[PDB]
Amino acid sequence: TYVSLADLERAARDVLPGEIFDFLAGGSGTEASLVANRTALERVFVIPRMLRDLTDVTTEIDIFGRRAALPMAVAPVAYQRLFHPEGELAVARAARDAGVPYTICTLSSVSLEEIAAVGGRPWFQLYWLRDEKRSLDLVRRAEDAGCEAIVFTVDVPWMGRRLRDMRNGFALPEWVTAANFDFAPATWESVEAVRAHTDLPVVLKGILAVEDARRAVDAGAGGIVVSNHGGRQLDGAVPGIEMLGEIVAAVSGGCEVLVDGGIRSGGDVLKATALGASAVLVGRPVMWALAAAGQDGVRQLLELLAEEVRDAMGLAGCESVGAARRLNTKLGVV
Amino acid sequence: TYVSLADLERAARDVLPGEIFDFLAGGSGTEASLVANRTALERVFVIPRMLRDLTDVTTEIDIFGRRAALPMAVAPVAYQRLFHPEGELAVARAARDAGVPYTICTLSSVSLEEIAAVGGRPWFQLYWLRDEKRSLDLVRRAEDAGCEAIVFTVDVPWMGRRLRDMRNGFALPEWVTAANFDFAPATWESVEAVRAHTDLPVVLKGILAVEDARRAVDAGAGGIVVSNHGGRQLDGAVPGIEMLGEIVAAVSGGCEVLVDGGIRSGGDVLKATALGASAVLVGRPVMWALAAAGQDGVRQLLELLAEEVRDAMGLAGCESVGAARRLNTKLGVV
Amino acid sequence: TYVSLADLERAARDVLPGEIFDFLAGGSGTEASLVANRTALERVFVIPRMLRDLTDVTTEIDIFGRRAALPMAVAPVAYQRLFHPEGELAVARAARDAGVPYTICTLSSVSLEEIAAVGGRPWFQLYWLRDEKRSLDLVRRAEDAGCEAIVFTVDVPWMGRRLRDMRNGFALPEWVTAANFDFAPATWESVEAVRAHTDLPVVLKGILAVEDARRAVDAGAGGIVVSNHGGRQLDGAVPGIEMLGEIVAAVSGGCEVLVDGGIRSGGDVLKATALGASAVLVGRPVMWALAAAGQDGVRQLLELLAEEVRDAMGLAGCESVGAARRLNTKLGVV
Amino acid sequence: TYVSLADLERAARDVLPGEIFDFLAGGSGTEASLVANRTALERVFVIPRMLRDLTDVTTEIDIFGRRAALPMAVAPVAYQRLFHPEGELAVARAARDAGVPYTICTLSSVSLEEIAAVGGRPWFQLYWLRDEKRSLDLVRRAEDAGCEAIVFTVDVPWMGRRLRDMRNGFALPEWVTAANFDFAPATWESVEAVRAHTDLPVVLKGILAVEDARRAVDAGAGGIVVSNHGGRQLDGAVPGIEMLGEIVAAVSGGCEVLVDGGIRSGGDVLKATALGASAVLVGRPVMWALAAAGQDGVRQLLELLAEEVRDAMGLAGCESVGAARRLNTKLGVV
Ligand SMILES: Cc1cc2nc3c(=O)[nH]c(=O)nc-3n(C[C@H](O)[C@H](O)[C@H](O)COP(=O)(O)O)c2cc1C
Ligand SMILES: Cc1cc2nc3c(=O)[nH]c(=O)nc-3n(C[C@H](O)[C@H](O)[C@H](O)COP(=O)(O)O)c2cc1C
Ligand SMILES: Cc1cc2nc3c(=O)[nH]c(=O)nc-3n(C[C@H](O)[C@H](O)[C@H](O)COP(=O)(O)O)c2cc1C
Ligand SMILES: Cc1cc2nc3c(=O)[nH]c(=O)nc-3n(C[C@H](O)[C@H](O)[C@H](O)COP(=O)(O)O)c2cc1C
Ligand SMILES: C[C@H](C(=O)O)c1ccccc1
Ligand SMILES: C[C@H](C(=O)O)c1ccccc1
Ligand SMILES: C[C@H](C(=O)O)c1ccccc1
Ligand SMILES: C[C@H](C(=O)O)c1ccccc1
Ligand SMILES: [Mg+2]
Ligand SMILES: [Mg+2]
Ligand SMILES: [Mg+2]
Ligand SMILES: [Mg+2]
Repeated sequence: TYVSLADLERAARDVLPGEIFDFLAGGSGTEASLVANRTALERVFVIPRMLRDLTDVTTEIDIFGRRAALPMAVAPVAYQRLFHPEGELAVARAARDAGVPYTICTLSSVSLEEIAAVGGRPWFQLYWLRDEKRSLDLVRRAEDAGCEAIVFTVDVPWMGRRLRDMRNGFALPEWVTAANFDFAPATWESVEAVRAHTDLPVVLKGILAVEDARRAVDAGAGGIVVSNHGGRQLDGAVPGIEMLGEIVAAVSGGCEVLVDGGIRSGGDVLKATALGASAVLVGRPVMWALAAAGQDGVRQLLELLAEEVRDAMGLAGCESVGAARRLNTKLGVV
Repeated sequence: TYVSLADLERAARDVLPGEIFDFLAGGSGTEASLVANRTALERVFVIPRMLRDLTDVTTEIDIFGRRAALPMAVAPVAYQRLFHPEGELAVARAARDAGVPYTICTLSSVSLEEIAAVGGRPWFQLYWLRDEKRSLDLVRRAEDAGCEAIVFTVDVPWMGRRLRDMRNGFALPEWVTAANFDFAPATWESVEAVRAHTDLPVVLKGILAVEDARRAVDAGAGGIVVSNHGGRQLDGAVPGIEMLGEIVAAVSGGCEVLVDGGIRSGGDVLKATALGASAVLVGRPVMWALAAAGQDGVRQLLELLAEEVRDAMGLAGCESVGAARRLNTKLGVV
Repeated sequence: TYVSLADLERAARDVLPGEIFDFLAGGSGTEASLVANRTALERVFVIPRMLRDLTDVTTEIDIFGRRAALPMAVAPVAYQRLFHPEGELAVARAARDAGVPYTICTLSSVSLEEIAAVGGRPWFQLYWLRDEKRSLDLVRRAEDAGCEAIVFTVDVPWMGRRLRDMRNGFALPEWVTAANFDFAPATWESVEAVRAHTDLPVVLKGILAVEDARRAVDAGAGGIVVSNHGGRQLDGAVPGIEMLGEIVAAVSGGCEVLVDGGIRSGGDVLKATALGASAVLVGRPVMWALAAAGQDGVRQLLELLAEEVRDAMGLAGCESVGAARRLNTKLGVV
Repeated sequence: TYVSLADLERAARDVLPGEIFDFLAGGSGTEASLVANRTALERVFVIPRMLRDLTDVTTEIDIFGRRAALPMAVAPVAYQRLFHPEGELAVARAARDAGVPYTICTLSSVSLEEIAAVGGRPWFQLYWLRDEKRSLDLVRRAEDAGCEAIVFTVDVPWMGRRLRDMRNGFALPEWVTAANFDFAPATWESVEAVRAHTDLPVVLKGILAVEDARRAVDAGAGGIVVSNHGGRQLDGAVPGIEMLGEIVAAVSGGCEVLVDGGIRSGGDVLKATALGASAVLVGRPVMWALAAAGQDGVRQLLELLAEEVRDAMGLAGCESVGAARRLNTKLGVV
């Protein structure tokens, strides 16, 4: 049994090789943005409401055309066989069973068709390739396999400088491969090429500037993920949670606005919701659970997060996620 | 002899079983709100006035129809026999002798009639039950026994997740029982049912949102306690002391506004008063004193707090608690 | 040789009995205000000016009718024989030689007439007595002995609770006495009685509220000291340096505005000046120097402070203390 | 190989005598301004832009009539033979090869003519001398030798009090000399004398007040360096990075605005650019690299900084330094 997400990190620390734990845990540069993701959530305080009807509290939301059990999805994390032999299949099975969308990576270590066959609500994360034709063929594969959204990651014109990995001389084990294969910087023209090629909602992941959020809506995006890529891309990039409220106001309901970076509890989900998020992504904790106990581990994590979200919502007087979005917050110190 | 409230915590640490000290000390989740109650008071600085007449300094107030010796009451704390064999009777006797109201708990480990028989100024704290009829019968019992106010706790639709207790596998000893017995979420309709059933002032404990404070006045409450339940309910709830000034302005004298969470000295009482509170509740320190030295311990604590309140008021140029409410404050760093 | 004021504290730590070092170093309550005096100065940053004429840099000021060599005076500190056998005479001699005013205490351990006979620029600090007649006789003694200002301390209706002393069971050694003798709370009426009884400037020490500073000017004060008494009176009182700018604006040249609390370098003097102070008082460091090396120690301290003030002023482009008062500041973090 | 600038500091720590490492590392007084230079950069977060064309990312700028490879120059640091036997020649060679301007010091330990003969883009830093005639002859020498700008340091009417050096009794080794020789405070009249005597751009280094920046433009300066001299002059002077935005707005393109103090990575260069700087100076890290590995060390440092600047710019969506100046920032906590 685990009673917090912190329980699982210690467990994953135990089991994983040091270099692999560092690949997972690390950020770019001095890890300023990595730390700031946590600092930013810790400074947010919720103003709960009392004495409201809680006879039918529900944590469900509708997003991109389908119901989800929680306002949460599993973030795209590449090469999950690094953490457990069943890799993406273990995580996708647990996500399916929990009613949580699972984001299949361009750099998955099991093919996207195999992961989609698990069922559930798969999304597909796109990295822009070489040339437009192969990029669009990846999108077409994902759509043909039943993925329900295209999560276009737009904050990686190239990879950030992860000093832990450089110092470790970390490289992919020979037994881990990019299973979708036998890359180039994305632009707004790339976004349009994707939008024109699919009927699925296109979700732009890695948006931080208010003007980019507006332009995303103008570009026909169905959603954005306000994100600094877990502090792994620009070191010194603002945390998404610090831009979220401004961005939600600027898009004024024109697309779904998700956030990620440092979500470590149901209370953190509540904070993100109160700042205006439609839903959150969760990355590293899902991999901790995967490393610690495979599919059963991820199941326990999602069960824990589900109870924490329900608990936080009720304690704050919210019978629905919509009500949680109307909560006010106060920024504190430390 | 003790010279601060911190003296008593160390003493209680000595004597109590670890699990019981943790039950008392702990908060929910990561204990962010528990810590923030203290941080919030430590950031408040008072601007004292000089050269005022202090020939008749008095710490007395009138509240809910009776005089109190200090602008303070003992907070409701369940199951006080956990901390000393005389439990609630020891605390209520010391409170009586000090001229301080004592809040009798729904979950008291000595029956409310026995505690009320001690005399003094007993209040009764209500948790909403099963059905309206038994809830109202608890209120009627309290009124029949001479309680002078009903403190309706409204921030517990269910109990927060106290991780210390879960990790300890903490459970009530067989020798501790809910002596008032041989629960359901409260709503505004529950508040109205109570108000219609008693002539006693109804005080809503656990209010943090400004709109809930206004609605409390509209609902006929005689008071509110601005409170995040000592950081034991929603982890990430704002401290009451951070909402107090706004709330006092919004109710504009329509009801008494009390505050609790982290009050650990007479200087802290002065800060709360200067921010607009009518009075404070004090929880954990009263239990420290109870654990350390029973009734005599609680007596010493209340004597110490009485001298600290008188000292702080005079040093700040206040001959009355009303004058202290007109003090200005400045928010500092750390 | 000493290169900072911190050098001297370590030296005084060496030589003094622990209880006496604690009497000197300590504050009231939790020492929040003691620490905040330092925090507040450390958050202030100066915006220096460049390329100004520094051919005749002078640190001199005129205050209360006489020239002083620095914008600084020795703060009133009672019972200086606690720290060195020559007590007040050693400090007053060093102050005289440095061209710095020395404040003789009501509770001096050498008689005020003996200390005044040293020469220099003595001020006299008044604590209000028993009855108006003896208070005024103390003032008359001081004036007859050649004191040039009456520093009326107004923040001590009674002494703050110094927990170090209580825990130490600290008491005056039999060999230390209040040499001016063989107390009651002051009011504005007391201030008027003093003002009517002397032609010397009356300076009110311990003012923190803006309205009290205004009333001081209205009352005929020649100056005020913006001060929380070194964190020894109300624990939680705002630092004087945090109120100084507001107070200087409110009195708009109607009286001299001095500040004290935590001044530990020439750079700190510059910060106080830039915030608008006429001059500062320095307390504990003078006693460190006295304890460490008697009169010669205090001489070295004042020489060090004089060089640091001159250095800071020049580096900031100020040829006079008046120019330093026109410097701008920026408040930082930590 | 080094992967950050912090790698090099540890290396320099190894090799240098303690007193020399302290001369390099230290600040004046309590080193408040030294620490604040770093704190100030760490509080700045960049808001990156996405999906922009990065097909021709360039870190080049034009400044003072010539192209530079990066928006950076080597800061003036006196007596570089203290750190390596080749001193200034090693650094100037590496700077030349990297396409970075090198600032030759008035107090260089190799003559300015020898360093200029290395080639590249030498600037010359002026300290005002004794009399106008010799000051101007130093300027004339620099111009005759091919220096392209005069960096007039204006924040040293005299040297700050470096307590590390005093405590170390640090003095120039006999084998290190001021090679340009066989000083007086500068004023605006000195600036005019220099401006009238050369056609080179005059750059005023050590400006912090907005009014001084304006006056610099009015005085005919071609640039300013917003700087508190690495925390080595007035202790308590605001960091340049805290004044930079205000200053850039006030001069409104009237001169180049550079900044220095604490630049330790390409991300830090990006922050300075986003706040409006034309370019930065880098001081201590260049000396770390010099101490650690001579010319090759400085080459590796500049290669590392060049890759970090390119990386940060691209991750932030900037194909040019001009685009980086249009980035927005958000100030955070810690
Ligand atoms: C090991 C690792 C691999 C990742 N791989 C991807 C990826 O392939 N595509 C992507 O868009 N984001 C990737 N991310 C970023 C996550 O989707 C997410 O933005 C970040 O992890 C969220 O922060 P959290 O881990 O603090 O919950 C990765 C993150 C980590 C730690
Ligand atoms: C052990 C414990 C038991 C408590 N039981 C109750 C309770 O039965 N009813 C209630 O309204 N509050 C209860 N509280 C909350 C207190 O009334 C109060 O809000 C909180 O303790 C005040 O903070 P303080 O302990 O920092 O002074 C309890 C608190 C503690 C620590
Ligand atoms: C040991 C001690 C004795 C003091 N005695 C007096 C006193 O008799 N009268 C008075 O007005 N202030 C007294 N003060 C307060 C000082 O005048 C001054 O306000 C405070 O020390 C200034 O702060 P600093 O010590 O940080 O420089 C005393 C302070 C100390 C530490
Ligand atoms: C050892 C040392 C010597 C310096 N010598 C000079 C100098 O001769 N002239 C000058 O204008 N600045 C001098 N400086 C200041 C630097 O030019 C620069 O303002 C500061 O070092 C920049 O901060 P950084 O070292 O944090 O990068 C010196 C700094 C150091 C550390
Ligand atoms: C996004 C993910 C990451 O590590 O942040 C990644 C790993 C390797 C290659 C591309 C992306
Ligand atoms: C409020 C109090 C508490 O522990 O906070 C409590 C304990 C047991 C059951 C209900 C409430
Ligand atoms: C003001 C000074 C003090 O200790 O702060 C004092 C000591 C004894 C009695 C009165 C005042
Ligand atoms: C500026 C530089 C310094 O150390 O900051 C310096 C050293 C010796 C003499 C003058 C200047
Ligand atoms: Mg997250
Ligand atoms: Mg309390
Ligand atoms: Mg002082
Ligand atoms: Mg720098």
